[PDB]
Amino acid sequence: PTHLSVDTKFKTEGLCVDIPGIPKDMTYRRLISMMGFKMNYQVNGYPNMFITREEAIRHVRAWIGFDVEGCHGTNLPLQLGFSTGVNLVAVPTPLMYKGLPWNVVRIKIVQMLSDTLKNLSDRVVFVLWAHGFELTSMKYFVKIGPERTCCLCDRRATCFSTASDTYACWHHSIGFDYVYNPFMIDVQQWGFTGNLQSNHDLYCQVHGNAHVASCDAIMTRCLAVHECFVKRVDWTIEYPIIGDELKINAACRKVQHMVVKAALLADKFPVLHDIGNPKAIKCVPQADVEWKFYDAQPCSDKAYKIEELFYDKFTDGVCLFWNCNVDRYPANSIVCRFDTRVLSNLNLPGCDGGSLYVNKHAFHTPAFDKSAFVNLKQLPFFYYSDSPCESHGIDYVPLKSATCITRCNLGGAVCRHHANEYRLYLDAYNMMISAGFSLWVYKQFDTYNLWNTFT
Ligand SMILES: Cc1ccsc1C(=O)O
Ligand SMILES: Cc1ccsc1C(=O)O
Ligand SMILES: [Zn+2]
Ligand SMILES: [Zn+2]
Ligand SMILES: [Zn+2]
Repeated sequence: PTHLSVDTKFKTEGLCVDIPGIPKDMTYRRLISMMGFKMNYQVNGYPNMFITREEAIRHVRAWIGFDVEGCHGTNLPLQLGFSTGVNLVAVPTPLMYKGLPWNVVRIKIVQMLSDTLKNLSDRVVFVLWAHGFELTSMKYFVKIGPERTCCLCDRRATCFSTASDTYACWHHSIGFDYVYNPFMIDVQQWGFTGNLQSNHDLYCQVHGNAHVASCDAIMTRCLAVHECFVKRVDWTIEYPIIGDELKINAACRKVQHMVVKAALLADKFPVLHDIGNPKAIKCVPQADVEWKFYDAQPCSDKAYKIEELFYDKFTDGVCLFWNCNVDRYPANSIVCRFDTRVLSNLNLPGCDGGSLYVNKHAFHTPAFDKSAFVNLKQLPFFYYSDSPCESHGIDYVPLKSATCITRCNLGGAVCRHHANEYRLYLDAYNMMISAGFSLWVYKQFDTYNLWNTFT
């Protein structure tokens, strides 16, 4: 129960149009052999090219939808489509490229996967909705063997060069022509009734079938993301650090304490309705306010209807919606909403305009909808501190800022402690906003109300 067994049966019904006469009884072992690969009982870390649905989830940062549409079978040319939007045409002699022989097409393939995956994964997983031509064309750009390391580093090998006879990871594969030891998963194996467009369109309106190979590769990875993260949710799976994860989360916790602390001092609300995560703590532990919690897990499909969340006196005080994505927020709210459109290593394309935000855990977030914040306004940057002006020791330059709400800045000149803490909070703030998060507050929020908290 560790890897997908080669002796597992492979349903070949979806392959019998490109491959007429294919035996109904087939195993992964006979399929791989039929594809043109000799897996000579190698106990060297590569037991099967194909992988389980569970292993594919653990390696979602590696998912690349792959589809091959035979333009005219080694007699006819092939359109090679990928979920990166790329379409390469191979000749046997929405970026649509002209016909070229396999020996140049394979070099282009290694460049695209290396540039796409170098910052997200140690491997590639080809997400397939197999009809025959994609598995048979793999021998033209893929080499398999024992697990290896890069010739320039310690990472596992993902590419191979016939010119130099050496192996490399995604970072050092410049000039490499083969894809070494890739992984793959056929979505049609998961038990679907109907074609890719019928099944995909049941959940996604954002990807259209333009009848190009890349459009199918995109609908495939989309349907695979839906089945594993939108409808099935497993927040037990941990994901490795691949970027600023630790700083982004520490920033979110610092921002949350600051934003909520200031809203309670500015408008002195008597009750705070904490709507969201059931494992949440008071972000402002010393706060005078009556803190009441309401459990709601992160919605991965559609955004929560604010009516189905409330139907008890939510109009009294303020409502804290920290990463709790509702359809239209009440006027009396403090909100942090992840913006799914953000470009980052943590954010992977999602289903129906949503995104798969992978930071320790995979959170498929619904599409960012600007109309959710009609009764709110964008919360502006501000740094508030009521702590004493005590240094306790980096080199200084006098800080001048209107948004340093401190006793020292009220007094006229900001102390070194609040200047250091202001720039540290500005860095945590900018870190969080760039990671894709967006802050919104009730229209009455005015930081001018915080100057009177030191009197
Ligand atoms: C406010 C309240 C009280 C009992 S269930 C509920 C809800 O919001 O679902
Ligand atoms: C392991 C891991 C990955 C992202 S956050 C994190 C942690 O230790 O908090
Ligand atoms: Zn390397
Ligand atoms: Zn889609
Ligand atoms: Zn000060």
